Amino acid sequence: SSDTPEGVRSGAGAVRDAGGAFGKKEQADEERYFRARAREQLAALKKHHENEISHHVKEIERLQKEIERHKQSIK
Amino acid sequence: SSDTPEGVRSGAGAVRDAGGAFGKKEQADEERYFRARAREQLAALKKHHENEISHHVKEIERLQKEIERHKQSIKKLK
Repeated sequence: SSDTPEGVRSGAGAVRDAGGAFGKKEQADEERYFRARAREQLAALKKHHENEISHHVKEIERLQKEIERHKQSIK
Repeated sequence: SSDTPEGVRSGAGAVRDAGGAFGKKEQADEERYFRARAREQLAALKKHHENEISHHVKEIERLQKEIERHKQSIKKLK
């Protein structure tokens, strides 16, 4: 009874709207993934938080070389 | 006419006071020539060495402030 506007139809994202045993098979499945990516990315925050100083560091060295050029021009 | 005191005689500076074709051809030739001499006398006026040192530093100061910014960024991140 779906090929008619009078016959009722369903929405998008209604499986988790019921609250059955597929809505809790999916609410828990998402926590068993996005809890273990939360410590792949909590461990690599030691490195890249030092790398953003290393990039800044890189820039600093570059700018000091330019200064050096100007200082030699003056000389 | 001119071979007597009575007749009309021409003085000095009579091509510009007429304001014709030769009077306009003379004003645009004194300007298009002394425009290039405001180029060569201004380009060689930038060759003062004391200005280049001063400019060796303004730049240096600017760069040192950038470095200061980065150093503060690091301090924070650490």
